[PDB]
Amino acid sequence: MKVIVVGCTHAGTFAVKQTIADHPDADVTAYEMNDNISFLSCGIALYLGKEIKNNDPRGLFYSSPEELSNLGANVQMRHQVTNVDPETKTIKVKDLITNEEKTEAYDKLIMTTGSKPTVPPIPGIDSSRVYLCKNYNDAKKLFEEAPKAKTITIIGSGYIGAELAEAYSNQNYNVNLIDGHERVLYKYFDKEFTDILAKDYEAHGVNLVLGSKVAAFEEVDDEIITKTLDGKEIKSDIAILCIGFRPNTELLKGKVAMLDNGAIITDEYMHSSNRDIFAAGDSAAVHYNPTNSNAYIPLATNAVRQGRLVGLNLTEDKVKDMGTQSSSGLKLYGRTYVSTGINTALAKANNLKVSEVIIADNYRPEFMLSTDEVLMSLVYDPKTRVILGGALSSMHDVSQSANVLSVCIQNKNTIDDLAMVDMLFQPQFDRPFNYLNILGQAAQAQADK
Amino acid sequence: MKVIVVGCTHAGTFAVKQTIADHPDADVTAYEMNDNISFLSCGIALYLGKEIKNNDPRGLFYSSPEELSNLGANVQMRHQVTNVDPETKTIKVKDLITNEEKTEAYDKLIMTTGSKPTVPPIPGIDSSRVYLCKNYNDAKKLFEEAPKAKTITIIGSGYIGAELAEAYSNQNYNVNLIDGHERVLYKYFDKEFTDILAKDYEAHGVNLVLGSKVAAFEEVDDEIITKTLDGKEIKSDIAILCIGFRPNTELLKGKVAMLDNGAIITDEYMHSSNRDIFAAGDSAAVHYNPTNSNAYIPLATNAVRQGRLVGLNLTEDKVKDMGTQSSSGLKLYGRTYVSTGINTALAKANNLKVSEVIIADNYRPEFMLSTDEVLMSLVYDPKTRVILGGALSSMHDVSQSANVLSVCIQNKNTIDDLAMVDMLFQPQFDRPFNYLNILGQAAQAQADKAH
Ligand SMILES: Cc1cc2nc3c(=O)[nH]c(=O)nc-3n(C[C@H](O)[C@H](O)[C@H](O)COP(=O)(O)OP(=O)(O)OC[C@H]3O[C@@H](n4cnc5c(N)ncnc54)[C@H](O)[C@@H]3O)c2cc1C
Ligand SMILES: Cc1cc2nc3c(=O)[nH]c(=O)nc-3n(C[C@H](O)[C@H](O)[C@H](O)COP(=O)(O)OP(=O)(O)OC[C@H]3O[C@@H](n4cnc5c(N)ncnc54)[C@H](O)[C@@H]3O)c2cc1C
Ligand SMILES: Nc1ncnc2c1ncn2[C@@H]1O[C@H](COP(=O)(O)OP(=O)(O)O)[C@@H](O)[C@H]1O
Ligand SMILES: Nc1ncnc2c1ncn2[C@@H]1O[C@H](COP(=O)(O)OP(=O)(O)O)[C@@H](O)[C@H]1O
Repeated sequence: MKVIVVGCTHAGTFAVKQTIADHPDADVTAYEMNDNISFLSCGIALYLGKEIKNNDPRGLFYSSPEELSNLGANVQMRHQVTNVDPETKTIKVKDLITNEEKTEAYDKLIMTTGSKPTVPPIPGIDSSRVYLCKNYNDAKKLFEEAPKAKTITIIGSGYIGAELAEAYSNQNYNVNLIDGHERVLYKYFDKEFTDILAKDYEAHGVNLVLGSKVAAFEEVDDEIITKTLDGKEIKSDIAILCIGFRPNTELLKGKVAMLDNGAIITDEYMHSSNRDIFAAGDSAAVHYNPTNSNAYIPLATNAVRQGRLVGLNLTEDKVKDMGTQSSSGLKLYGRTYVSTGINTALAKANNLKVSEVIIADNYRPEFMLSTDEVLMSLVYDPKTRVILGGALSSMHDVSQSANVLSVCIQNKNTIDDLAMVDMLFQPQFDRPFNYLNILGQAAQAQADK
Repeated sequence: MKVIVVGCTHAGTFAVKQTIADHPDADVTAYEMNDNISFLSCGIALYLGKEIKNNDPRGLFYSSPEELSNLGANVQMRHQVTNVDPETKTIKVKDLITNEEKTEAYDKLIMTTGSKPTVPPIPGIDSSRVYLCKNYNDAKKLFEEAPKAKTITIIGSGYIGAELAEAYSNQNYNVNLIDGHERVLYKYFDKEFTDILAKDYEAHGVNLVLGSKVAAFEEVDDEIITKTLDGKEIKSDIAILCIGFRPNTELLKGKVAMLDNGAIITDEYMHSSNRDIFAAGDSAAVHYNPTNSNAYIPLATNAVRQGRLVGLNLTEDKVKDMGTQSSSGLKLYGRTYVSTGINTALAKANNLKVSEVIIADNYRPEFMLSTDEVLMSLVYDPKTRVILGGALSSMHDVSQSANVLSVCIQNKNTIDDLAMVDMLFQPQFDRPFNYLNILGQAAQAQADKAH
C-alpha cells in the first residue's frame, strides 16, 4: 500500500520509522520542503548559547535521509505538497528546484507538516536583521551572525524567548526581552514563579520591556530598532521573533475538521475527519485530559507520541491515544521551572472555576549540609477534588516531579490521593512525606476550609 | 475519651499530633520506654558519617516532650507498658526509674511499639565490642566510640549496613562488610545494580565478605574477631550488627490477629482485630498493593502514613488506607539507587510469576555537555501487563522517577500506559520520550515478542 508522509521532523520521522517497522507491505514516500530532516529544534537555544558538544549542530539530528532510505523509504527533499484532495485520495507536489508539479495517488496520507513561526504583519519583518527561530536553517543563520552582534533584542517571552534571553545573557550580549504581557512566561507560570525569573534576568543584565506589543522594526545604520505600541524604541544589532507558531495546514482548510487556528482534529487513533488522512504533531490538535477537550499544544512530546500512534494505527485501529497534560519545563540560570496541566491564567481565560494552593518548602531536611526551597502550586477542581495541574520550581532539579503529577492527572487522582500515596523517604532526597505529598496535604487543608 | 499511645517515634508522634488536632475531646497519654521521643533513625548513617549540620543529632528530632505537652499530651518517658488486657481494657505500666508498676484503663489504645533488632544466639554476640544501630542512644554511642577504632566490621548488607559501610569508608576507617548473600543488597536490587555498588565499595577500600553467614564472635585483647561459616576470621576493633528487625509486639501475641512474624493486621482504618486497639508503623502489617495482601514493610513512610490514619480514624471510619508499594532509596558514593514495588528476587521467594526488562540509557541527550547513564528495571504481570515494580540507578538524582512508578502501581497502570503517558521534554532533563517512557516501551517490546 502506498503511504505518503508530508513533512519529516519529529512527527514524520517517528511515523515513517514506526510504519516501516509494523507494516512491511508499505511503500513509503516522505516529502519535505526543506533541504534537511529530523532536526531537533528543542536544541537551538543551547546551540546558540554555545552549550552543546563542540558547538556542532550535527549532534542535534536524530535521523537522516540515508537512514530512512535504508529502511526503504523514498525520501524527497526540497519537495512541497501544494494540494491535497481527500475525496480522490490525491496530492499535488512541487519539486522546488525544477518547479515541476505532479499529481499522485495515495492509500494513506500522513500530515506531519507541523507549524510555522507567527510573523506579525508589521513594518521591518523583511529586514535582514530580523531573524526567525524555528528550524535548522534559522539556527545556522543565527549562529553565523553572532560574531557580528553585541546587542540582541528578543520579541516574545514564551518558552523560546525566555531560553534565548538566558542563552545570550550568559555570553555577555546586551539583551532586551520584549513582550506584550506584564510578566515573562505569563501564560505558563504563576506570578510567584515569574517574579523569581525576572529577578534573575535583571541580575544578569537583561532589560525587560514588558506590557506593550512590538508595532514595527526600522533598519537604520548597522542596527534595527524595535518599536512598541506605547512608544519605546529599542536598538540592537539584531532582533529575533519568538511570538509563537501556527499550524501549517492551509492544504486542508475547509477539507477536514479543524480548530479555529487550523489544527487538525483527530479521533483516538489519529485519523482526521477523512479516514485515510492521519495527522500528528504541530499540524494536529491534542486530546487535552484536564478539560477533556481538543487543544493546540505544539510540543515535541506530542509529535513523537502522535507520530508513533500513526504508525501503530496505519491499517488497523489498534492503540488509543491516552491524551496529554501539557507537561513542560525549562532550566534558566540553574533554576528548574516545570508545569503540568492547567494553571490559573488558563483557567481564567477559559472561564473555569478552579482552586489552587501555593506553598514553599525545603525539598529535604534542614539538618542536611545543603537544601533548597521548592516553590509549588497545585490546581484542582473545587467539587471533585481532582488534580487539574501543578508546577514546581527549585535550584534542585525537581523536573521529574512534574511527571509524577502528570500521572496523577492521567488517572484523575484527587488531592487526597496525592496527600497519602506511597513515595520513598531518604533524607538525601526528601522529608518523610515527599514534598508532593506535602503539597497534596496543603490542598486538602485548603479544600476542607 | 482516654487515649493511650504506646511508643513514640515516627508512628506514635504522628498519631499523637493528628489525634489531638482532630479530637479536642481526646485525653492523650504517651508512654515511651526510652529516655527520648521523636528521633529520626533514618538520619543515623548521615550523623555517623559526619554529613549533618554541625554533626548535631539534636537536628534529627522532629518533636519533643515540651511540644507534645503544650498540645495537651501527658508524656511519660522511661515508662514501659508491660501488659495489655483487652478483656478489662487496662494496661500495666512500669516506671523504669523507680521500678513501680500501675494499672490503668483505656478507651482507645494505639500500639506504636515499632520493631526491635534481630539478635540471634550467635556465640559472642553479647560482647561490648558489638554495637546495635536502631535508635538515638545506639547512634550516640557509636559516634562517641567509633573514633577509637581503626577497623569497623558491619554485619548485614541490607539498607542500614550498606549505608553504614559507605559512611565509615568516607572517613578513612578500614571497613569490612559481611553478609550471608553473594551480593550486597541482594533482596533489594538486581545484580546489575549491585555489581556497580560492589565496585564502588571496593574502590573506597571496603572489604566485602560475601556468601557466608557469621557463626561466632570472639573478643581477644581489645579486638573482636568475626567468624563466618566458611572459615574466614575477620578482625576489627568494633562490630556493628545490621541484620534486621522484627515487630515489637509481644504485648498482644495471642490477643489480636497477626502475621507469622508478629505484625499486627489491621483493617483500612488501622483497627486491629480488637476495635479499640489500633496499630501503626513497624508494629503493623501494611496493605501491599502489588500483591493486594498484608505484608511487613517496616519503613518510616508507612509509619507516618499509618500514624496519620490512626488520628483521622480514631472515632469514625473516615479515611481509608490507600496501601503502599515499598518505595525506598539510597544515595551511595553519589549514586542514586531507588526501587518501588516487587523485584524478581522477591517474586522468586514467594513463587510469583513475573516478567522483567532491564535497560540502560543516557538520561538526556549525548549532545549535552554532560549526561549520565540511568540503569532501569521494570517488573510486570505477564497476563495483565500491569506494573508491579521497578528500579533506577544513576549518578543523576533520578529518585523522583521511583515515585512516578509508585503512582503507576497505585493506579494499576500497565506497561502500555507507562510507554506513552505524557512526561515533559527539555534536553536539560531528558530525551523527547522520558527514560521512563523508554522503559515502558522496552517492556512492551518484550511482552509482545514472548506472547
Ligand atoms: C526553538 C524551539 C524550542 C522548542 N522547545 C521545546 C521543548 O523544549 N520541548 C518540547 O516538548 N517542545 C519544544 N518545542 C516544540 C517542538 O519542537 C515542536 O512541537 C515539534 O518540533 C513539532 O514537530 P512536527 O514534526 O509536528 O513539526 P515541525 O517541526 O513543524 O516540522 C514540520 C515539517 O513539515 C515540513 N512541511 C510543512 N509543510 C510542508 C509541505 N507542504 N510540503 C512538504 N513539507 C512540508 C516542514 O519543512 C517541517 O520540516 C520547541 C520548538 C522550537 C521552535
Ligand atoms: C538505621 C535506620 C535507617 C532507616 N532508614 C530508612 C529510610 O531511609 N527510609 C524509610 O522509610 N525508613 C527507614 N528506616 C525504617 C524506619 O526508621 C522505621 O520504619 C520507623 O522508625 C518505625 O517507626 P515506628 O514509630 O513504627 O517504630 P520505632 O521507631 O521502632 O519506635 C517504636 C517506639 O516504641 C517504644 N516502645 C516499644 N515498646 C514499648 C513499650 N512496651 N512501652 C513503651 N514504649 C515502647 C520504643 O522504645 C520506640 O521508641 C530506617 C530504620 C533504621 C533503624
Ligand atoms: N507583537 C508582539 N509584540 C510583543 N510580544 C508579542 C507580540 N505578539 C505576541 N507576543 C507575545 O509572544 C508570546 C507568544 O509566545 P508563545 O506562543 O506563547 O510561546 P512560544 O513561542 O515559545 O511557543 C506571548 O507572551 C505574547 O504576549
Ligand atoms: N548471621 C548473619 N551473618 C551475616 N549476615 C546476616 C546474618 N544474619 C542475617 N544477615 C544478613 O543481614 C541482612 C539484613 O538486612 P535486612 O533485614 O533485609 O535490611 P535492614 O538493613 O533494614 O536490616 C540480610 O542481607 C541478611 O543476609
